[PDB]
Amino acid sequence: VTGFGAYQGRLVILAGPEVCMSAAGNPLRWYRSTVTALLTDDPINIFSGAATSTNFRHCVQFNKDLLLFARSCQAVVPSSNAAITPQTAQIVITSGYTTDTLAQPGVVGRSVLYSMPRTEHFAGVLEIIPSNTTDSQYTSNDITA
Amino acid sequence: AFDGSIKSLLQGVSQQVPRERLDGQVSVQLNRLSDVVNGNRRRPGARYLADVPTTSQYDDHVFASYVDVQDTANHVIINTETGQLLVISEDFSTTLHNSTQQYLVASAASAIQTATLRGDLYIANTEKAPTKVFGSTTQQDASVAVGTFVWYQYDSATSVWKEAGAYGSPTGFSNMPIRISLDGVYTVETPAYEGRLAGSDETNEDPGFIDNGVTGFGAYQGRLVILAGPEVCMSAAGNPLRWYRSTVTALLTDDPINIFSGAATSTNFRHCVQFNKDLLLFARSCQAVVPSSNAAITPQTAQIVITSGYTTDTLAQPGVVGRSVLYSMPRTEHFAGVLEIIPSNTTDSQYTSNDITAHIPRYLPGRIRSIVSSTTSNSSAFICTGDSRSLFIQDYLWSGDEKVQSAWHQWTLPYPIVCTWFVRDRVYIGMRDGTTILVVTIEPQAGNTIDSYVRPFSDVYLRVTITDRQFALPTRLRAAVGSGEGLFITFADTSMGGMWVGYESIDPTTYVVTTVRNVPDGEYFVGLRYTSVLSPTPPLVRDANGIVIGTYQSLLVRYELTLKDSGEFHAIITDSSRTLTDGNYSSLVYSSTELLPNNPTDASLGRTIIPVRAQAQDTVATFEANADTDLCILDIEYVLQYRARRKRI
Amino acid sequence: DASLGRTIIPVRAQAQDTVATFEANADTDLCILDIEYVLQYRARRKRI
Repeated sequence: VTGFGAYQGRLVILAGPEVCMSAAGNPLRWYRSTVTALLTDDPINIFSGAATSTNFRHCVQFNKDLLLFARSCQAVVPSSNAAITPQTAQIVITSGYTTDTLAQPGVVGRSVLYSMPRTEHFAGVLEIIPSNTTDSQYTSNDITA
Repeated sequence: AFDGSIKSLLQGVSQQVPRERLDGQVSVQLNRLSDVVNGNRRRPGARYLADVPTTSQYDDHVFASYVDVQDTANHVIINTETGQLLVISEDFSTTLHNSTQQYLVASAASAIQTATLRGDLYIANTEKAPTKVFGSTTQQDASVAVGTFVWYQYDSATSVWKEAGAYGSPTGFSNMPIRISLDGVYTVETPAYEGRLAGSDETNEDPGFIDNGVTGFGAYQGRLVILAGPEVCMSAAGNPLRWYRSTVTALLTDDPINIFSGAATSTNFRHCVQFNKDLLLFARSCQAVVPSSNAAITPQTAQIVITSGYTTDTLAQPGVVGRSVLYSMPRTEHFAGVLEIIPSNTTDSQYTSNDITAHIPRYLPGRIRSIVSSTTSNSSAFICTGDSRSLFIQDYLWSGDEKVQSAWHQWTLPYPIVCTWFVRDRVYIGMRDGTTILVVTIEPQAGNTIDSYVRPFSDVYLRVTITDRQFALPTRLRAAVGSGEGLFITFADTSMGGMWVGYESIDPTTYVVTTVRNVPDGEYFVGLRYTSVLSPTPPLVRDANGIVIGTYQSLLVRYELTLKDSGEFHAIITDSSRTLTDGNYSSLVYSSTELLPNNPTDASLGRTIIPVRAQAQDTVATFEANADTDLCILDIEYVLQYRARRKRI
Repeated sequence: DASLGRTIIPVRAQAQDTVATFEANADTDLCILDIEYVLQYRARRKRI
């Protein structure tokens, strides 16, 4: 377990390149309850991959989505017009900034801050803001150059 | 007479006529930096780290990358001639794996590709083709019966009726990509891929990559991706070993998928990148994307769509710089270019491409062979096949939704360059000294001190101790000094740190060096020299509306230079047919408290003046410096003599 | 403390080759509303 959080009434446990979610409103259920069919409310797990490697470390909800942070890439879990189900969950990469993973990101109402390394002995900061004229879309800026 | 000032010096080189150059562009830059905040100063020196335990005779038979295990990051090095695989620690202190692999033999280091899906790193060689293999089986023309579509086999061991594909079906593959573990022990093993278990040739066809071979590799949505020219193949969801459809009684969402493509002439996809939530495909004369949706990709919704028609090249893998992606294009038979693609922000997947090298159509020799990204310092690096001893840089900056800086310039190094890669806020460079490989790094955004020592202005420098005005020349510099390279020595400690010292002789048999008189025993650096040429652009006269006038009726009198810190440098001014000015200049005077014995010879602020006396635009100016002192230019001013004799209208 | 006032400081040196600092470590505040200077610069040729 390399992370922890909640989303859509489901506990979330990060396991590196995988994301695990419990049953809807039941934090004690992690295995699928019945095999006679496929139930919407049963737990769900979803996989991810990249060119070198990925290891998600933190999660934040913010603009109706769920954000995932790693060293060399960033991903999001898209929302939809229907509650997440085992047949629609997915992870998609969105950017390629290099960052650090010692400090949990913070939220200041209209933006989210996460740190990056400048050199061996100095640090930086980045900021991410959402678009206002469409669905989930993000852009990041450097505010300590 | 009138005066003036050049606006800035932060837009790199250009090759247009002076009438059209944008503000800030210069004519020549070499071994300089386009740094903001600090100005246009010289680059730092390259530091020596270690030598990789391998050998090579050619400049392009080496591949390098990195992989992460737990909290550690490790380097991956592959030699493509003898087929060797190496894994090293982040500090080059220990070797974690070393073995030979006959599968990794290829002509050049551009055929290797990698991907990671669950817990292993896969390596693919695009120069080799897989083939089907048939194993011994008990099936008979183990009776087989057909229901109804579905085929069944009878297992006489337990009397069950298990499914089976058909008679004569394959049971595996050969020449497939190898796999490496990442659990912490680095095991290498060829995985066992599955043959057909259900379905016949008319309902479970070949994956498609059997015939066209493998021309690419990548991962997407937890599925391995194998490009087979005009086709794209994907494995099962979370199962890299499954390529055929598992069952025929129905159609399962999680089973593999293949999708076809076509065009007016031909298509052959070669590379893939994820970027803005989609998957991008690159080819010579067209580009395509695999659209995302509100539901996970399924066999009943996958498609490929063309989006643009730019002509590009396919030797170098595209790079990502956070907000954009770079891929190369050919300019002409002997020069290259670059293109950039950025996503839209007010809708779903939409892309637009721009050309960002139209103003330098003859600055990049040959074909681009590599692309590197350093988002931690806002720069990028390119390697060209036309010259193996130079590295081309770019510097960019962003503000809101606007791009402000596109500086270009060139560097040079004493040895041929082999490969480059980026790991955790540094860029590494490998060079071929004889048949051995070295490793050096350049960090422009670092201070002036490294662990109580002052960094020198030299390349591939090492630390050494001097006793009785003698020491032994390190091995890795004997070849360079023997071919004209200039040996350079500097102080390493105390107040006099960074100052030049000289030598008197080198013994041909033992390579012992004797220094100049009166140097005390202590620590010292040793390295090589380089030059830092620069050349401004001639001034111009511009009226109220911005039009240019007096190109043949103006005369230049003088230059004024303001320097934040510098020593003596060298300036040459020449005309169409003769030299005008020449000689050394400096900003440190005999009455400045900065000039003391046992202290560096630099001035914190000063000025210099240079006479020209010639036609403004028929001139060339250069400033050189190849010593231990910096050269930082803050501003430039001139005196212009122009006299209009009629009103304007 | 004074509700409003002013202070004057002489420098007499090159403009950019200077460093200025203001310290206060006592029970009184230090609120700076504005800063003004006197500059001596004299051009001797027109500009163009």
